Order: sequence, then structure tokens, then C-alpha cells
Amino acid sequence: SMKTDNAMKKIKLAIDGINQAIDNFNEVQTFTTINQLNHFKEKLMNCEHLIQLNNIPDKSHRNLGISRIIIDQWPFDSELGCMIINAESEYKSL
Repeated sequence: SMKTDNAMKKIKLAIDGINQAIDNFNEVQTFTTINQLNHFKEKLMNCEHLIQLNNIPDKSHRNLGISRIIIDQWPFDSELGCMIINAESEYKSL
């Protein structure tokens, strides 16, 4: 659907940004780790898979917990944190 298409686009944007951070880790090492970035990527990748399987959880079980960690731990100006929050929030809005 149009709604799931917008979610897919935002999720791929977020994964691409994480990939860019893993490849340029010097840029982000003061606030995240490769282990955390891969944790986030795994969860976003699982969101893609559940959408592709038409097996999305109900609206009450869409919390990845990623947004809360970024809000609490990452710099507010982080363009990467924005991208990820946009993806988790679009998933939640489905």
C-alpha cells in the first residue's frame, strides 16, 4: 500500500545511513558503537521483512526501543538519529 511504501522508503533511508556510519565510524564514535549500530540495523531489517510478509504487529507492539535510546543518548543534531526516528515512527504509524 501507499502507507507501507512510505515506510519501506524511510526504513531503507535509515539502513543506508547506518551503513554510512559503519563505514565512516570516526564520525560517530563519540556517541555510538558498531555493536549498537548493528543492533539498530537488525531491528529495521526485521521491520522490512514483516512488511514484506504482510505480518506487521498490531499498533501496540511496534516499539523497537531504538527511538528512545537515540533521544536519550545521541546528540540532538545527529542527522542519523533523525533518519532512524523517522523510520521507527513511520512503522509505528502503520
